[PDB]
Amino acid sequence: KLRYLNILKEKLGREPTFVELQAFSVMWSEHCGYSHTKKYIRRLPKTGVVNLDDYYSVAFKIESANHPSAIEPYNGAATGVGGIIRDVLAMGARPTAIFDSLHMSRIIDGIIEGIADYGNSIGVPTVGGELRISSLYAHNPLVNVLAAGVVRNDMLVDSKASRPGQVIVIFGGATGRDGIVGDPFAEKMLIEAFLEMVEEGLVEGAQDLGAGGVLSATSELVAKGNLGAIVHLDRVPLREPDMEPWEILISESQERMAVVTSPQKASRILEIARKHLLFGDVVAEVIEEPVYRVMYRNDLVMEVPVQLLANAPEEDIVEYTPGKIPEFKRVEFEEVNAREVFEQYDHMVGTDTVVPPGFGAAVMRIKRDGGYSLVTHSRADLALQDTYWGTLIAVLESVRKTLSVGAEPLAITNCVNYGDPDVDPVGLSAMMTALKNACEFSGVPVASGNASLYNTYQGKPIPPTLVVGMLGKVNPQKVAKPKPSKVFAVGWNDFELEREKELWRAIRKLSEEGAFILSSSQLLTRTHVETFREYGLKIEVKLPEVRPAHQMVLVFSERTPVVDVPVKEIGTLSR
Ligand SMILES: Nc1ncnc2c1ncn2[C@@H]1O[C@H](COP(=O)(O)OP(=O)(O)CP(=O)(O)O)[C@@H](O)[C@H]1O
Ligand SMILES: [Mg+2]
Ligand SMILES: [Mg+2]
Repeated sequence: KLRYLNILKEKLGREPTFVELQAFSVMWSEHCGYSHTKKYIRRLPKTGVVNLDDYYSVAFKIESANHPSAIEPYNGAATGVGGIIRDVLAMGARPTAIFDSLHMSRIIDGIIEGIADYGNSIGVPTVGGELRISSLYAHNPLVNVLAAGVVRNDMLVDSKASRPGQVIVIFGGATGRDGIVGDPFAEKMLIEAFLEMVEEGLVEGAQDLGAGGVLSATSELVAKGNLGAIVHLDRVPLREPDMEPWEILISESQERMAVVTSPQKASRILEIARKHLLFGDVVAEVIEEPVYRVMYRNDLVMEVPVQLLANAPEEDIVEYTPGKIPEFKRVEFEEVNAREVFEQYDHMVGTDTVVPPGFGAAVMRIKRDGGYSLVTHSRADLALQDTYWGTLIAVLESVRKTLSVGAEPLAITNCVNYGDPDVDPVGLSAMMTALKNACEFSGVPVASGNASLYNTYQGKPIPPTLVVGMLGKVNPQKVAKPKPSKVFAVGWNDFELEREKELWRAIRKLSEEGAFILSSSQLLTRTHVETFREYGLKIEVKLPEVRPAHQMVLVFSERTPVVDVPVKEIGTLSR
C-alpha cells in the first residue's frame, strides 16, 4: 500500500481523504484489486456464464474463503458460500449446486458444517467437492467454494450499468458495521427475490455485495459500463443507524445485492424485495460522467474517477518457461475416510445428480437430454514439487474427469491459492502460465475465477494450489452408470503431456460406447468403493502401481476396451 498510496496520491493530485484512503484501501487491496494477478489473468483465454444449449447457460464461479476461515472456519466457509452464491445469483441464474474444494491439515468440521448448513439453509444442494488433507495447510485452510446455476440465455443478467439514468438498487439484508455473520434465510429470500425481479424483466444489470460492500458493487457496476454513479449513502437501509458514510460505503454486510434497472422498475424491485422481507432502496444513479460521487444527502462524502477506483495498480509480470516434467515423488496428503463427517453435517450428500459425484465429475441435468458436468480439481501435491506442471496437470486431469463422465469440457472457473507474490513472483507466474498453457493445450477456456494470495504462516507459503472448477456439457441419457462389469486400467503409469490427448480420445470412445470411467490419482479411492456399494457393487482389482502424475484411468465395461491406449483388465465390478 506504500507504493499504492503514492500512486493514489499522484492520481488524486493531492492528499487522500479519510474516506478515499478507506475506499481505495478496499478497491486496491489485493482481494478486490488483483494487482499481482490482473495481467496474468488478462493473458488467460476466456469466454462466468457459459452457454449450454443455445437456450440455457450455466452461470458458475469458484471463490476462496481462506483468511476468513483460518479465523472462523464455520463462519468463514459459510460466508464464502453465501457470497459465491450471490455471484451466481447476480448472473441472473438460479443457484442450483454448490461445490467445495477444501484443503486442510485435518478434517475441520467448522468448515464442512459452515458450508453444509448455509447451502442447506438456502436450499442449494452441496452436490460435489474435493478434500485434500495436508499438514502443509495447518494454519492456512483453503476453503474454495464453487456454485453453479441455470439461466435462460434470454434472461441473462448483465453484470454492469449500461445507460445513464439507470439506477442501482441495493437490497437484501440490511447494512451494518461489518468487516469495517450472515443468515441463509435472508440469502434464500434474496435469491427468491432477485430471481423474481429477473423473471419480471426488472434487473437490467446486477452485482452481489461482498468485499468492498456498497462501494465495490456500485463503483464496479458502472465502471464496467464506462459510466459513472452518484451514490446516496443515506438511501442504504442500515441495521446500525448511526453508521458513518464511509462505514455505510465500505461495509460488507452479507446477503446483499445491487440491482441496476430503469428508474421506472425500481418500485417493483423494492416491492418484490420488501415482500420477501428484505430491505432495499434506490441507492445510486448511473450517470454518463465517469465519476464516483458518494453522497450522504447533500453532503459530498467522496468523489473520485470511478475508473481510478476500478483500476488498481498492476504489478509487472514475469514470463515463466517450464522445464522437463518432474519425476514427481511421494508428497502424501493423508486421505481421510471423512464420509462419516460429511454425513453428520449433511454435506456433499447431494443425491440429486445424473450420477453420484463421488465418482469424479458431478453431473446435473437441466433437461431430460440436457445437462452439465462439474468438477473441482487440484494437484497441490504436485504443484508443491513443480508449480507449473502440477498446476497444469490439475487442469488436464479435470479434463479427464469431465471426459470420463461423457461430458465435453466447456469452461474453467478457477481459484489461485498462493503465498506471498512479492517474495515468490515466480510460483505465481508458473501457476498462471501452467493454467494459461493448460487451457491452450486442452482448448478449454477460462470463464471466470478467483485469486487468493498471501496465504502464508510465518514466512512459509501454502502449497501453490490452483483449484480447477471445470464445467462440461453432457446428455444425461448418455451418462454411464455403474453395473457389473470388467474393470480395466487404461492409460499409463507415468505422464507425458502430449499423449494426454490420446488418453482423452480414448476416454471419449469408451465413454461414447457407454463404458463407466473413473479418473483418480489413486485410480480408485475409498469413496469410489463406498459409492459402488451404494449400487450394491464390489470392486475387486489389481490396481496397477502408478506414479503421482500418471495418465491412467479405470474403465468399467463388459467388453474389453478397444482404444489406442494401453488397456489392462485389472479386476471386476460385480454383484
Ligand atoms: N484466476 C482468475 N481467472 C479468471 N478470472 C478471475 C480470476 N481471479 C479473478 N477473476 C475475475 O476478476 C473478478 C474478481 O473475482 P472475485 O472472486 O474476487 O470477485 P467478487 O467481485 O465476486 C468479490 P467477492 O469476493 O467480494 O465476492 C471477477 O470478475 C472474476 O471473474
Ligand atoms: Mg472484489
Ligand atoms: Mg462479489
